[PDB]
Amino acid sequence: AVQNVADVSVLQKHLRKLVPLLLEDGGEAPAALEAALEEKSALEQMRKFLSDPQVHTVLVERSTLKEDVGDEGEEEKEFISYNINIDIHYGVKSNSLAFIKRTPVIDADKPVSSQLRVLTLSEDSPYETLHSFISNAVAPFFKSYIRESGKADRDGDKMAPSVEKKIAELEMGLLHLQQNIEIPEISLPIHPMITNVAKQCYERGEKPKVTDFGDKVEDPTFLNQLQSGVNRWIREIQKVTKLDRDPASGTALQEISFWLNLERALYRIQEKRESPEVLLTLDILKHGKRFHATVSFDTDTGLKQALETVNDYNPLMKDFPLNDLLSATELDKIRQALVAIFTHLRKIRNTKYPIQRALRLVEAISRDLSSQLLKVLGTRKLMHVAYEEFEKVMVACFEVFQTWDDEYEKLQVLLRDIVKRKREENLKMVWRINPAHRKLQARLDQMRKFRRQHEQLRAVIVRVLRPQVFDAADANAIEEVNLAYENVKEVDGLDVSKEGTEAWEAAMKRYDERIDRVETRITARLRDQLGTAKNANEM
Amino acid sequence: AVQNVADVSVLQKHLRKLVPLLLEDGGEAPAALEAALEEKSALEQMRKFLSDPQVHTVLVERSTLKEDVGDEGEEEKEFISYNINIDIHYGVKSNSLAFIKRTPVIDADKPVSSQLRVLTLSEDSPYETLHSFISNAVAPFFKSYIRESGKADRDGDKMAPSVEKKIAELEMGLLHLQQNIEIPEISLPIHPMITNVAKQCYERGEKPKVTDFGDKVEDPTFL
Repeated sequence: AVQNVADVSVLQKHLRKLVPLLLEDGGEAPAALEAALEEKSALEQMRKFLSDPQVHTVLVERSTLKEDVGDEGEEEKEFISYNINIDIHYGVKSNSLAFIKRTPVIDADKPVSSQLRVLTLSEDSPYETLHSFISNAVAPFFKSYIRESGKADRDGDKMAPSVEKKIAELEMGLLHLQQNIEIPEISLPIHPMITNVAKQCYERGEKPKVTDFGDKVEDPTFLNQLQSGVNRWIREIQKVTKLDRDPASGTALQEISFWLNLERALYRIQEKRESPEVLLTLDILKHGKRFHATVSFDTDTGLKQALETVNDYNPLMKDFPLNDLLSATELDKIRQALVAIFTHLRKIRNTKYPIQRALRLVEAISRDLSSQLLKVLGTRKLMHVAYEEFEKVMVACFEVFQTWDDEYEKLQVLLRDIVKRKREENLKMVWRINPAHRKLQARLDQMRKFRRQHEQLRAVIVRVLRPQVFDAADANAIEEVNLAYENVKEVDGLDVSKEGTEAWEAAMKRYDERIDRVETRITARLRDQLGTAKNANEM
Repeated sequence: AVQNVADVSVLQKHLRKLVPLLLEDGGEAPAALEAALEEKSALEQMRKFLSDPQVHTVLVERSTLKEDVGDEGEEEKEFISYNINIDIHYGVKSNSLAFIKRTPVIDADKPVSSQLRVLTLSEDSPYETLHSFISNAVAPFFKSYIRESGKADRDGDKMAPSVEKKIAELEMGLLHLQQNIEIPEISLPIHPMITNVAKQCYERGEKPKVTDFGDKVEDPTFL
């Protein structure tokens, strides 16, 4: 509610105590924060924040500014800059503190932090952070709240279980959170003056020596700064190398993009650390016996095992048929690409790859098929497709699907072969694969039945419905069956929704209502004409 | 990862100097925080949390206990206590602080506070709590980042508008969570002494009366 408006001093001191540890493990309220924190621009801003019972967001940030300096001697100088914002946004190269007012107006007599929550911004990967931390902060908490409050006991409000289901849907739906950000390389996050000195000593083309650095080559502080920069670079490259997109919550296109991205990233970083600056830095830090930095650079590469994992280029041998399928618009070309990609999948046999990941790629290919063939059939215009051409394209797509099912069976055989390989380590043996295209194929093959029955009905209309070939019943029946055919022809088409299939089923049962009316008519005309004898027109 | 592990003392003292600034709005560490320091189970749990990278979540719950009273007409007092939670639970009348490692790897040289994400919660109503916090935490921030980072111009992931709609329906369903106060029936407190006397005099098979309490019926303090 609306209460007394809190003062600047109490919350200012609270946040001043909160920032330094949470920002750089100390600092004790740095004066740079208080410079623009006490500024009238921030002062009236936070006054409006407290007083107005409508705003509940604010963003205080302290940016470690990468101040580019043009003076000869170094490249960049570390800087401190406090930022004040009322809207939350991703601060670049900084972590912010977001505050939400639990009460629309906050006061000092009641605990401010009781009526206001603290949120701290992530800069490394804000989306991954927010998603995973929200999951781990509300997903068990909300379940515990439901269990203790007995929401399952009171069935009058069955909507909290629905929001539990939807938050679960969120947490299992977006896992990538926009992975594959395509960060191939970064700059050199090491000591700047050594780099500039080496640049000046190499632009002359005279092989920058040990002595040209002066006393810095053996200065303990200089070597410590070199070690800190090397550690920062090794940590950044470790972070980018350990990036491995989760199989699920993506697509085969995402997989191939991630594969190419990691390949080019490792190619470029296996040629970047060999630059003369890095070599001379390592040589001159080791000159003062900085063995820890050397062993850190030797052991924390973290890419040699990734390079061995990526030695297999059969992934590309499957990616090429994947691009072929992406460009494929005809069924024959589609299952030609399927045969090719299965043949290449039999060639990943000799190489090494995570088996669960490869299986997930198999389902990814399966429902990517589902999608592209859905697009193809939408192109084919099954909305009002003629009967005979519908059957022809149906036979084509169904033999293509039978080829895909044979590929499915041969992939199961390859899975048995993998199990024969998996005897060497004997890990988990759980398997569950089912593409969603089967339901679409079910809808097609149930269109097949009414198409066949319609074709059977067309000739027999003229045959039996004609009187000995009554006329009024004949005319009524032909009108009804023709209009019913038109209605069931235009009611559903290339539509994929299974609820559309149920509507088609309703149309079919109405169609069969007319069909059974015709049956009653023709059977009545039958029996009244019977009883004569067995021969020919009689029976 | 486990290469360098922050010591128990440093992180424990950081929490000791951090908790009162939030759960008391700039106060000093109470006896509950002293018990938290001396709680061996809490010590082992925080050590496991800092060491094991399998779970990056830890929850400290400053519990409030229904302390028994013997005052002259004043109801039961509230006693501040502490609870340690490796996972997170639905706290009741018990303020909690959630600390989850923003940096999955653990390093003593790396700032532990800057290696951790700080969350907290107060016990008034979980519905509006979650709804308002998720709204004013993700919607402006996520919208600003997707608009300003060029992701809206990037066709690599149509995932973003879909999860925007998912967030919108999240907020809708969570704001709709305002139906029930959820207070059908609560236990009836009078006094432990009378209740246990009645139970012990009834389990033998006799009807409790005024005589069983004896002197307790005319004691002003007990009354």
